[PDB]
This record gives sequence, C-alpha cells and structure tokens, in this order.
Amino acid sequence: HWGYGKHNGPEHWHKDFPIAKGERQSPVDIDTHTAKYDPSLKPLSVSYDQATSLRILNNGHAFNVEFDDSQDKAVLKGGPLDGTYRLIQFHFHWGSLDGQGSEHTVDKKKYAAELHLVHWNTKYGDFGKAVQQPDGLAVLGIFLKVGSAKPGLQKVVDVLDSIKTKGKSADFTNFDPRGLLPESLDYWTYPGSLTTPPLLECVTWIVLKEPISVSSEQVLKFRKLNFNGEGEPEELMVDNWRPAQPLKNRQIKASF
Ligand SMILES: NS(=O)(=O)c1nnc(NS(=O)(=O)c2cccc(C(=O)OCCCCO[N+](=O)[O-])c2)s1
Ligand SMILES: [Hg+2]
Ligand SMILES: [Zn+2]
Repeated sequence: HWGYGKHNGPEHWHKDFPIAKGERQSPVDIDTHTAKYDPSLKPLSVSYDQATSLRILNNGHAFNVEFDDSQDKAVLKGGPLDGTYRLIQFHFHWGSLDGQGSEHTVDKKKYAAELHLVHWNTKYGDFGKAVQQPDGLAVLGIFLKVGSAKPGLQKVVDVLDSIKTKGKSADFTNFDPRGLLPESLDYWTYPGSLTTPPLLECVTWIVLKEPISVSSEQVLKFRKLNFNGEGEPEELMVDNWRPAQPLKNRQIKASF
C-alpha cells in the first residue's frame, strides 16, 4: 500500500487514487505576492478550551492524536468557514533534515515540519458523511521551524517511545492543543484536499503564516519513529510529506 518511498510514494498515488491529479489537490505553494487580502473573511475562531484527547496512534504514516468529538467542544469557526467544524484529530509531516518537511511551502520555502489539526463540519452529523462533502473538512495548518523548544509539544515527544511502530497506540488523555498555536492567527486559505490517500477534495485549508519553533532535540524524536510495524526492518519515519501540487488557478486568499 501507499507510503513515501521510491516505490509507493506521492508519484505512485494516482494509480489507486485517480483524484491525485484532480482540480483541488493539496498541498500547494503559497506565493505571497499573488495571494490577495480578503475583506469578506470573518475573524477566525479556534476554541480549543474544552478539547478531549483520547489516544495517540502510530498509523504507519504519521501519529494521530485523537479527540472525542461526540460533543461540540473543540471547534473551528470564522474565517472562510460557514458554521461549525469539530476537531477530530491532529498529526504532523516532517523531514529527515531541517530544510525539508512541510507540505505547504511559502514562496517555495520548506519548513522542517507541518502540523495539521483536522475538523469536520457538524451540519453533516458524522465525519464519514462530511467527507462525501465539498465543504466537509477544515484543516488548520501550522509550520514548524527549528529554534527554541515548544513546551506545549513536549508531552507528544515523550510518549513517542510508547508508539514506535505501525499499529501501536497509547492512552493520550488531557492533551491541550492550545499549546501548539503560534501567537498570531494570520493565515492563507484555499479549497483543497487531504494530502494523503484517499486525497478527498473536501478541505478548506487555513494555513497559518507565523510558524511555531520547536527544538532540534524535539524534531529529532519524531525522526526516531518507525514506518514499519513491530519486528520488521527499520524504516525511520522521515519525510512523510507530499510536495506542492498545481494550484490550477484557484485563488489563495489572505486574512491580512
Ligand atoms: N493531512 S491531511 O490532509 O489533514 C489528512 N490526510 N489523511 C487524513 N485522515 S483523517 O481524516 O484525519 C482521519 C481521521 C479520523 C479517522 C480516520 C479513519 O480511520 O478513517 C479512514 C478515512 C478514509 C481513508 O480510508 N479509506 O478506506 O478510504 C481518518 S487527514
Ligand atoms: Hg469531498
Ligand atoms: Zn496532514
């Protein structure tokens, strides 16, 4: 099945998932000089105060931190969004070196990592219904560069021994994602897709401009993670990112 190597990487995905060459695929490069300020954009609202993390899972691609979304607790509203989007999970893509890792790039600049917090539109009742919908998902993208440590990321980092290999999960309750926001909510927004198969074209992207900085020692632990399952050849989980995909004259709008 799909992965990030020579034989199962992003260049092979189109075979099982034709939509991989669709009209609103992700990620894209954000050309800061072509993006336009959008006055019709509402203020963005990220309410993560009542968020309830359940568990952390190595899925053979990333780790997902998973949330109980049976209630209307952690939510994205505002911005390009209409109505309410519920937080279901978060995860990252990172590099083998600090000069690669992000999925979205800024004027072709690659950051060491990118965080995606994934939300479903509550008019659709479940997540599964939402992904049959053009406005089904909202993902909130955040860049990571290597500098001073992010204290709010340290609980994720320390638990990663728990979930070394494909399959493993760890109980992961009371994690606060608020610890992972940068101070500014300035952002670019376009309609796009999941960046992993099935690459469903269901996402309003809200990519934050200000990146968070994490330590060299922090990103280093992500890199110790395994692609393989327990007792298999060691493939370090590095470079689990998709490259920028053709814009196809969508317009990227700026909140600033
Ligand atoms: N990087 S990204 O653009 O944000 C994503 N790339 N992939 C993402 N997946 S997910 O939205 O988060 C997610 C969430 C909760 C449960 C599940 C889940 O366990 O169900 C499988 C989802 C359909 C794929 O399988 N399939 O047979 O079609 C998945 S999000
Ligand atoms: Hg869709
Ligand atoms: Zn992602």
